[PDB]
Amino acid sequence: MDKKIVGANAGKVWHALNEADGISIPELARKVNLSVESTALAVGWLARENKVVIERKNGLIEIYNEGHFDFSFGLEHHHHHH
Amino acid sequence: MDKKIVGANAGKVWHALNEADGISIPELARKVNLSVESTALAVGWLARENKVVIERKNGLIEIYNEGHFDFSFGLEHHHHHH
Repeated sequence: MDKKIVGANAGKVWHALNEADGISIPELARKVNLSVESTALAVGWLARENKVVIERKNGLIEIYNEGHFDFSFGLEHHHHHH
Repeated sequence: MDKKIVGANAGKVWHALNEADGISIPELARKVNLSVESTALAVGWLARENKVVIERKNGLIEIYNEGHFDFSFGLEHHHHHH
C-alpha cells in the first residue's frame, strides 16, 4: 500500500501551492510539515496528472500549480509555516 | 517542456535503480550528477508509472524498482474469433 499514502499527502502540498506557487521543496515542506523526500515525491503524484508543472531558473527547482492555467485563488490569506 | 526534461532525468535515476536500487535520494543524487530536489522529482516521474516503491524505514525513505514486484503482467484481451 503506497498510492493511497502518496495520494493523501499530495493534496496537502498542492493546497499550499494554491496560496502561492513557484516554491522550492524544503520551504514548501515547512508549511505542510512533511519530510523533504516525502514532499518532492508527493508532488510527483501531482506530476502524474500535471496538477504541478516544473520550471528551473538559475538551476533552482520551482513547483507551479495547474490553477494558473485555468482557475487559482489565494483567498485563504497565507498559511504560515512551522 | 517540463515532462520532456523530467522524462530524460527519470531515465538516468531509474538506470541507477536497475543496477543498485533501495538507495536514499541524496546518495542517488550524487551518483546521477543531480541535486536532491531534481533527483526526487525525477523519481516522481517514475512514481506516475509505479516504477518506484517508497519505503519509510525508521522515518527514512528508500526507493526500490518495479523489478521486485513482477505483477505488471495480465490476461489477454478476450475477443470473438472470426
